[PDB]
Amino acid sequence: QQYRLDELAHLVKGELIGEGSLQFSNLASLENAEVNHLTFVNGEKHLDQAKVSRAGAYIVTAALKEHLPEKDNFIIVDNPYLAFAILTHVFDKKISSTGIESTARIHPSAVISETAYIGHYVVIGENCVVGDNTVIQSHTKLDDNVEVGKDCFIDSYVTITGSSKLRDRVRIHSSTVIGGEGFGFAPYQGKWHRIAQLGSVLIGNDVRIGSNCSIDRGALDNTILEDGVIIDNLVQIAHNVHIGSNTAIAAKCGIAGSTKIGKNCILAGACGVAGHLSIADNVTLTGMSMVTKNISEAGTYSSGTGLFENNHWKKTIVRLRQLADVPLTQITKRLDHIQAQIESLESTFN
Amino acid sequence: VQQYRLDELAHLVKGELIGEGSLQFSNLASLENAEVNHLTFVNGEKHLDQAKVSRAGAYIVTAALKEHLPEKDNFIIVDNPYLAFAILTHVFDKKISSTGIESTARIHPSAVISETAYIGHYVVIGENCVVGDNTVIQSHTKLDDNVEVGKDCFIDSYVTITGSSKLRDRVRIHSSTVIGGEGFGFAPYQGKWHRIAQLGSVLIGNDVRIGSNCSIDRGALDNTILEDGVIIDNLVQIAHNVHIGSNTAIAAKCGIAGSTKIGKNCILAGACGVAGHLSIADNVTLTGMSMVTKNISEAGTYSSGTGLFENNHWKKTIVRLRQLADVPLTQITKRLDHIQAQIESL
Amino acid sequence: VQQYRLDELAHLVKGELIGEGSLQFSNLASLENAEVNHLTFVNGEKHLDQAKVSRAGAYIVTAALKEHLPEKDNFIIVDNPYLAFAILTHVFDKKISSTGIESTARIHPSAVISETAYIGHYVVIGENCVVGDNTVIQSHTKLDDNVEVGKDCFIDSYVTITGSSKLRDRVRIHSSTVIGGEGFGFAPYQGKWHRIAQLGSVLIGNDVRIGSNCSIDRGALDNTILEDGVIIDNLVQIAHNVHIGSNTAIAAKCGIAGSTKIGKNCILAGACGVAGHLSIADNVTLTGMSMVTKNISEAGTYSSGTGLFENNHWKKTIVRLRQLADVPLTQITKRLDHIQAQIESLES
Repeated sequence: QQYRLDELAHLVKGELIGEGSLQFSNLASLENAEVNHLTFVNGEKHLDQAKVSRAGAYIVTAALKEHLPEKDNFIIVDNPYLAFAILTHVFDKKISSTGIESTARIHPSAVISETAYIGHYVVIGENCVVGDNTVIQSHTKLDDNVEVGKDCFIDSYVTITGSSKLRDRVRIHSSTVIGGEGFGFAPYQGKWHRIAQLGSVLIGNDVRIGSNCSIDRGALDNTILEDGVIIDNLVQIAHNVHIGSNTAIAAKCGIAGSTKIGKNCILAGACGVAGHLSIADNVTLTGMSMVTKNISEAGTYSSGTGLFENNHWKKTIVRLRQLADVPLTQITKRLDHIQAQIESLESTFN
Repeated sequence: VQQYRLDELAHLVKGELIGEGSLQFSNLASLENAEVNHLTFVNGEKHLDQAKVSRAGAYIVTAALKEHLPEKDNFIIVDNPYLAFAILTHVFDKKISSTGIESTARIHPSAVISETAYIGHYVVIGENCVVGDNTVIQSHTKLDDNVEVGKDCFIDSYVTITGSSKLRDRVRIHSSTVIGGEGFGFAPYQGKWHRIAQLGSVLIGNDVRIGSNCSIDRGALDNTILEDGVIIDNLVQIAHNVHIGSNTAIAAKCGIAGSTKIGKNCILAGACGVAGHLSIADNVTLTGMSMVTKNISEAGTYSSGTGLFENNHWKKTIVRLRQLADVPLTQITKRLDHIQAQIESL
Repeated sequence: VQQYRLDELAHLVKGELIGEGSLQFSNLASLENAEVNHLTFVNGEKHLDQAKVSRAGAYIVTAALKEHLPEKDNFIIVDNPYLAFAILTHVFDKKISSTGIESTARIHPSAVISETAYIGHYVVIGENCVVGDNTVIQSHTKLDDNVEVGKDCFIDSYVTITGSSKLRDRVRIHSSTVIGGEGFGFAPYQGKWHRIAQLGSVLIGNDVRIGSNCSIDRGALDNTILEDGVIIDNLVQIAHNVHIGSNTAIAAKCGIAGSTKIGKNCILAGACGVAGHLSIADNVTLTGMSMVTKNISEAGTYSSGTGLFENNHWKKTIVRLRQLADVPLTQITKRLDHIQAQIESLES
């Protein structure tokens, strides 16, 4: 199946140039796009690859189009990237399948929409709810009192337990565990007394969660992910974590128990955040940041040493292992003082 | 929900009762959300303000902390509120009394399954496997040949236990974990890597917890060993032949490289990385995201990392780090010594 | 149950046999665990204690070490006992004997499965799928539409293969792993994120090993690529459009961000993070927890980290590190120089 240029321009409220009747199989990169492909050009950094590209038509900005005169077909928009983002869904493989496969094992007390798809070997517990147009891909399981709203996607090998409540348009990818028993252990006798985790999880609308994630239920109360939170693969959300709306959590972040992260935060890959902390709205964290105390104000925060060639690096960590011995500041202040008694004596004897 | 008299609850934790012991409670609950029919706890002076504002009917607290709750009537006095609470959470837990073998379970005729075990839908169990008394093996999970699971164990969905792994009693393993999988055994030669097949196993002791999306690899020949009481959080990597001593806790996202020994009662925070062929002594604590590349022979708390900087301050600091190597760092208390010596005479 | 003759075993390792070449063996085992029906080995003198008292029926050894084992009868003599062990592991490695398709599998009729393939219980296989000769697909796994697997592949349980990923030959994918799933594509607009559907796929080359609990995402456009001979340990993130060159090794807990290219024969230690849109040359080694945010264009060895400190010594060092920016460390020797200057230029 194919889509006409003008039909796509319309979807992104973008100005068409050339022939709109042109049909495309797909969107494609500037390098591998044939004439049956639409492509995008995100600022002048892509110009050269664009110029020599064999794509049929080009999503561009007005300024960029002028610099692309050997080409005939365009969609002109303010944000070429966002326009691209919109159009991908046109060409995304959609699931229209409906109903329940007979390999499935659902409790009779469950409410399952007529417009929902329940895949093969799916197991659904007591008083569960699955809303309109939601997909539950094969093998997945919903424990008792798990609710899932409408237009969700739940991929295979997903464990939803601890009575979790999922709102609408929630997308949960494979091998992810939602609302499993969190890491609650009380120290005694040099042994560890397990704590049975008795709260749940509340995931808001428009949340995406990657694969191989663990979003633990609350010890008491709730693990909450507000609306529009996005979470990449291999992330740990510990018990009673609360993530504010529209926050983005990159792959391999870990957030320890009882921790609050504000709205509109951006955490880069492999960040770690200790337990029982508060992180303000509009906080950004670059790669491999470890956070041990509250961040009380908006901004960008970092930790780490960056990359060094091996020899340089070794020289530097020795210099660090020496650093606590070397009185830095004191040395500088003793200089100032020596500078002072020089300054004076040079003018006093003059 | 079923209720309990406050005196029963105090007795179960061997605590002191203050208030009317015939008052019944329906649940535990947080300081924030607790209601008149709930029991809560306060652990440290840091939760006192919250407690003061709490609607909770009764307070698990400490003799000292009780002094600061004048407006509150009902107490259980204990040395450690956390533990007391820990003990009581199981009384209010949704307790799974189910037994039998689901109809969709494929079980080899040589497997021995206790009549008080539960086996979920779509479980697979190989030749010569033992499932012990009161053990729950949830749906879709598989137990390859020669795997053994002791008594009062819990194994969740999408779990793989292969490598003929043996599990003792009260073992708790969470969803989509792989136990006994082939470890990372590869030989370098002339710019190629050559796979070596791994032929040892996994031994898991009594009272071991392992979280979701964990990977506990089998040993190469000898074993990966987790001693009694080890607790492991989500997304942890335990390589081939790693040995972890009793009661050691491993927080989320740690990685232990192959053939590393970890002592008794160690504590590693989240996202630590410990290299291969290392020894770590009993009673070692590692703070979040710490890296270990050498043996640690003495007990204690260790740490790596810069701490957090605001980005712009951070950048200027790494400018300085990159410079550190070129500065004669230790030679300069010596040069200042020399400079002050030639003012001394002047 | 499965047995091999001593002499067959000596042949495989190009070894020389002392004792009876008709004796059969069930397994390889350690000196301490080994029984009469098991073969073991000795590398170096250290382990002759365990060897002497081992119940093993046969001993892969060197000719020098055999002399320190008088009470034993059956040996395979070789140059490197460990290397010989290594070869034989594959012989004793429990391989799926069965062949064909379990009745519980659900397969779209447009799939093409070899008769020598094993398709396990509760496997789901979508449209236009292919499964090559001798390939094992263990129970509970699914191949989504248009996915292909080559010959001699091992594909364990609870694996997702989607984004119509293409797998060449002798590919091993361990349990609970996700191949070709939707990458992390989000366009920022006025605070919110617009999800970007992910339209390309995954190309996995021959002799690739991928561990358990890994995520290798599909391409946004084009393909995420693992070139032939790449090995990846457990719990690793490979983002969209990542391209990993020939025979590169990626240790546990590594994360590689979107559209990064990694050269041939690179080695990455545990818990490395590589940022997006980067190139890393052939022959670059990264030590534990390395932080890459720029292209690495020369082969060599690179690194991040402070070193491990005792906690209190740690606290003292970071306090010092915190004040480092407010310190003209560069001018200190020229300040000491200058200070000693106007000391010398004072006397007259």
